[PDB]
Amino acid sequence: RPWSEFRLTPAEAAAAAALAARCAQRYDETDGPEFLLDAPVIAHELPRRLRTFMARARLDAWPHALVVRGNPVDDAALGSTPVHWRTARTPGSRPLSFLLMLYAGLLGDVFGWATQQDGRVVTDVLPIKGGEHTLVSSSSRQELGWHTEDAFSPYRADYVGLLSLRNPDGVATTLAGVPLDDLDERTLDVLFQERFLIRPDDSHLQVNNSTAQQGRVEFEGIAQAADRPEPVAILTGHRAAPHLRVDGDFSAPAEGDEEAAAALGTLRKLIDASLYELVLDQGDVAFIDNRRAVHGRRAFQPRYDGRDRWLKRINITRDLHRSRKAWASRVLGQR
Amino acid sequence: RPWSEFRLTPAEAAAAAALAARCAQRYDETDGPEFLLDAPVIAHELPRRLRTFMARARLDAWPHALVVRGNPVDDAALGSTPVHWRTARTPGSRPLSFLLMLYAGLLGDVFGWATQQDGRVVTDVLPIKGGEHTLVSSSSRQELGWHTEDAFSPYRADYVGLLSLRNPDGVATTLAGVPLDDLDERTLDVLFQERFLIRPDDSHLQVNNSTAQQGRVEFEGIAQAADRPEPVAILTGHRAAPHLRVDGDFSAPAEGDEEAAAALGTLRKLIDASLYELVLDQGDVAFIDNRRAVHGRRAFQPRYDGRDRWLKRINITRDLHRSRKAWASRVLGQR
Ligand SMILES: NC(=[NH2+])NCCC[C@H](N)C(=O)O
Ligand SMILES: NC(=[NH2+])NCCC[C@H](N)C(=O)O
Ligand SMILES: [Fe+2]
Ligand SMILES: [Fe+2]
Repeated sequence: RPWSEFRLTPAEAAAAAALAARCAQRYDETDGPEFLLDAPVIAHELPRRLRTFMARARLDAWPHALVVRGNPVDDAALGSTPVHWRTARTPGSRPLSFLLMLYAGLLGDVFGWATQQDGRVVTDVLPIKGGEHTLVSSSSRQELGWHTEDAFSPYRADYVGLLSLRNPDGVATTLAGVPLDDLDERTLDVLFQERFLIRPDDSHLQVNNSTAQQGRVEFEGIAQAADRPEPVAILTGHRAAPHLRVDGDFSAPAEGDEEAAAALGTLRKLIDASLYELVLDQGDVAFIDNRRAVHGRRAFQPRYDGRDRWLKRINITRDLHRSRKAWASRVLGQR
Repeated sequence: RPWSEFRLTPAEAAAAAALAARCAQRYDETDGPEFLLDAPVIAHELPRRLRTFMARARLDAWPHALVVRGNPVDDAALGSTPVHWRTARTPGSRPLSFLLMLYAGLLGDVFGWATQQDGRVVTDVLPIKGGEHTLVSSSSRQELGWHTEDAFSPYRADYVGLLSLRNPDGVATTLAGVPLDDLDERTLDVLFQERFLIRPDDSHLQVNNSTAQQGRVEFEGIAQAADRPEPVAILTGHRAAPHLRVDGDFSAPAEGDEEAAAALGTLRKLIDASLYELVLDQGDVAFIDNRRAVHGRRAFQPRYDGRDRWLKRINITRDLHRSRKAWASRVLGQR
């Protein structure tokens, strides 16, 4: 498989769950300053075989994601799937939010965005009625097209963490790496040049945040990136193992640059044809390598009956200080 | 103080020492592939108050270094200071090398350079007879001028770790941060521009490595950086908290750029005047923030009697994959 996989034993999974439940008893909130600081050290108490997997697999050269299977979830304890992210911090989902945060702390520094879901660090992926055909993660009937998370931003996550609270119909997450087996050298050369434009996705729009949040100055920086994007490369790093920065629904060539456009159009077709599926069943956790892979989610028919697919999500950076200019409480944004 | 300081209790220090001694009993070498992979997880067993300090202090906005005082060292067990780094992996220093590696694993991914001390990850700082007036860390009578470690390279460490095995005369390490209180806006503007040159320091020269190592192809890349340096900036990141890349003895303006030269000359004088001292006594460990601070070492008169000042040293990155293009066994270099 193109990702690295780990399966908890039932005893390991129970121990991790018990640690998260203890955290939920001892801290008021996952995003509070106290748990943000303490979670990386508390995670040292997770099952050792899991800590070994996370410490080693992050350093491997090849995986598109790190996948951990087998966390127990009881639908009766979890409760119904919220109708909106605003009300999605339910008591039934609270221990599992702490659990995701603990796993994330083994990989890096967690953070959020002032412009996304009210600046929350642990965010929610669930279908919002009336928002089926949008470009944000609360879509359903329209596929979420492949993209680098927050491609517009130099401060985008290194890893995107996902914990599947429920997914009864097995809706697939989509992934693709760099199609290096099919990129000719000239096309590769062009993709490494600063000849492309990449704008903020719709999740950072004020209409996708609560009222009283539309006044955050960080939305100004989002407007600047959408109205005046600066040219950037799509590929960076080692030509034999490039890092990837692209959004299928927001990337464009520089104005009038037809050679850049040809390279991007070629890349689109290669990624479309190599896109593959990862199904996060209930209790599965994935950390997607946001430099090696683009990701999306298949179209699906929402239920709106209380048992819709529901993920918790978290952004992770290897170095919080890389985003110093955007520090707005572990919440990023710029004027 | 401009750095963040932690002092082990005697019991904490004994526990950390016992963990390192166990590591030395169970692994053949500090730089072996096995201990390189295992050390970050073994470090989870270090005293919890120290793990809390390392997890929190790395995320603070201000410190130039993280300093840990109080590791016991017995000069009789340690043995005499080696006459050269080649023979400096003595049994008496072996547990303390494991200890430095364990501490380092709390901060990031350790690595070495094919061109420096035979590609070792744990390296040695000690005075080499006849090499008193050099630009490398085995100098003595000539001050080691302030510099960003491996300023020439985009793959330079985020943190430089130092463990003082002995320092009987209290010779000071030197540090300085960005002199932001005195840089006018125009000078700051220029330092943020790609108008400077920075060449590899003498530690990467073949004459400062063993024979049979002069044939490594990685020395080719060092020659390229010294013969054909590309223009770079000295400051990057947030204008209110810039990251720093400069070498007092190897930085230069771009050819004929007199405004760049004025900015660099101004920066030199401000750093000279703000340089301060940190004395690593026997058993003290420091992790210098190589993005916030330049560092050096005061001139001193070497002894050459077996009790000279002696440090173990290690390079740390927050993200090993940033250097993928230079991956040569956790040892970096390029053709
Ligand atoms: N091509 C796209 N749809 N890009 C935007 C992706 C959606 C965004 N990451 C979200 O969480 O809502
Ligand atoms: N200005 C300088 N002396 N630069 C080079 C510093 C010495 C180098 N870091 C070493 O370990 O030997
Ligand atoms: Fe995404
Ligand atoms: Fe140094």
